[PDB]
Amino acid sequence: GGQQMGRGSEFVKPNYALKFTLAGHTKAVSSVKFSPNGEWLASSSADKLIKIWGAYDGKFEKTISGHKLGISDVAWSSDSNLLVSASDDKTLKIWDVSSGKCLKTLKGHSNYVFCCNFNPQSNLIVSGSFDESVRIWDVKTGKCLKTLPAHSDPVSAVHFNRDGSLIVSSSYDGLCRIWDTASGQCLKTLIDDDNPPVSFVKFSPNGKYILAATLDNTLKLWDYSKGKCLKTYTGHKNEKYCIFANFSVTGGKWIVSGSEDNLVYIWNLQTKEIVQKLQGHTDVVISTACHPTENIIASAALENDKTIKLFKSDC
Repeated sequence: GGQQMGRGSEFVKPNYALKFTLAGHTKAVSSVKFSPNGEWLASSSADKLIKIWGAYDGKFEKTISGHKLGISDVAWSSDSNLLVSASDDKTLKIWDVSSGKCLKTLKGHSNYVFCCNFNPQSNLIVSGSFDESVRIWDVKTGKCLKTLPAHSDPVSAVHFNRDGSLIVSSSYDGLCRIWDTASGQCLKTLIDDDNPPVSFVKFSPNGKYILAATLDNTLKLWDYSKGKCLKTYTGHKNEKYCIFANFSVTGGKWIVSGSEDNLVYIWNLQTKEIVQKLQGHTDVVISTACHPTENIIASAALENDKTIKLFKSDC
């Protein structure tokens, strides 16, 4: 399963190993994200809370509370100063991480908010809801700028591209769609062979590819421009949950994903071979994230487990 890097690194394989277990959520963990400055990890959970943890030492930092119901997702602003969280209470909240205070409550979704992201500039927030819409929000004012009639089933993920000009969304309706941020126009619908639920979607770091999870135990890498599936990653278990997937780019080039058999799966991006399965969790691994500058994976698991874990690799 080795990958070619430079001279003397012809067969690179990651060696992720567990360094810290982060306990404190009292229900299912739903989402973990590293802040872009690499200092912190935020976690959101069904217990209504967000927790901030040190990214390198896993030291508990603070609890941020105020949502009336479970939280499905959380995301950092580009300057690591703010958080947005998506909740079952039908709102998003924008948070000052330093103070722990709720800056804004974004109201307009008429059903659970399931997924969120800031644009790279961080003047906008994108959200996906059980209400089947994608909304675009002004961070400074709290206004809903746009409501996109995006899908015909709950919206599972939303993500901006590298320059903020495009939004990708995914849904149980079997579609992955790409929206023009400025116009709200649907630019592309990507769908393959079959029509399995699309459980996760995100742009690659350069914004030229889209990684999509489908609930038939498959991850795919798509060329966005050409509308074509380029790689298929299989082996893991994913038939039920909206699991987060990642591009790992700090060392070797990997795809990293949680999985319903309690493992983190890591694949060689080029050859599609499985290169690592990470043990330690005792329930579905619902979330994974990849540190922005170090080879660090954060994982998180569902209600039977309740833990976040940090693993580190030499590549």
